[PDB]
Amino acid sequence: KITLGVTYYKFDDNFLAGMRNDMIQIAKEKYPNIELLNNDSQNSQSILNDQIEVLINKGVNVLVINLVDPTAGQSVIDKAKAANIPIILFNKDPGVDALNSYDKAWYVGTTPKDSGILQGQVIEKAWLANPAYDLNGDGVIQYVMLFGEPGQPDAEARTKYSIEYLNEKGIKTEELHKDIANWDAAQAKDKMDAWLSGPNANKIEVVIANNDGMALGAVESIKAVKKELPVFGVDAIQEALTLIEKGEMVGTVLQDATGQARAILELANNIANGKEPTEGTEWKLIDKAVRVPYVGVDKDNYKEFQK
Ligand SMILES: OC[C@H]1O[C@@H](O)[C@H](O)[C@@H](O)[C@H]1O
Ligand SMILES: [Ca+2]
Ligand code: NA
Repeated sequence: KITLGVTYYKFDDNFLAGMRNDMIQIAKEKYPNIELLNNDSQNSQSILNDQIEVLINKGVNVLVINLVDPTAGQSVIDKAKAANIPIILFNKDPGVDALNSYDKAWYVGTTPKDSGILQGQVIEKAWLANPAYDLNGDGVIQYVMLFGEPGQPDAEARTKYSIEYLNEKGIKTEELHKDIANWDAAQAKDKMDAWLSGPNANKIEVVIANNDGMALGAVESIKAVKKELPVFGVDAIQEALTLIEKGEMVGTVLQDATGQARAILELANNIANGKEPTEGTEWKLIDKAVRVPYVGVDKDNYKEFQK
């Protein structure tokens, strides 16, 4: 058999929970010779470090690692190298220097700039179609920004490029608030409650979140005070598609969890068997990474992605 030691920074992360289910299913359906050892790092890099050691000692064929601390890539790769076991990092990108430090390191993820641009496009379309969104009539989008995880490039890229896209198309924006909620619905709900209970809550026209999980929390907060505000996320998790169906979210951006899970399995299968990681697959490694594209989602196409 081939054994993959797979770690997830925490099990309640919505997007990664979907990917974990996908990987389990694909492995069962297509790879009878692969065994998955799944690990929950409890949002602790120290727990992850110990888990990596356990998996090394158990002699897994490939380490498949999701960083807890998004800056800890070099240390994790160093452990794999010292153990002489190949490593595929996923979802939290350790950067090129770290990947280049080990001949048996690879990465599967995305180019989050592209998701920021798509989110901007989704917002632009909805904004233009709904003049009522512009509550103060100034032509400017007064927004709040729910930022994900500091140091995880998906967060800064979605924050930067969504707004830059809008401005590039001649749509003025004004940031009323921006705060960190770490991909988490409950944290986002708390932040949104603070914003909606503030003296100037009325100024908010658009809610932008770096992921769907935080958008879910924002929606709970908005519903409680009986307001109607357009909310945008990223991932197209099923819960968000349902909110779009219900008219409680306006848009998101599909992040392809199934494709990422498939890439991890296909690359790991090759790596474990002395084959070039992309052999017999659709994937291209650019600077040792697979970058799986995103898709913009709104009321007009969300049905295509429901399961
Ligand atoms: O690093 C974990 C995060 O990764 C992002 O790509 C995703 O949009 C978030 O929902 C969360 O899963
Ligand atoms: Ca306005
Ligand atoms: Na992990």
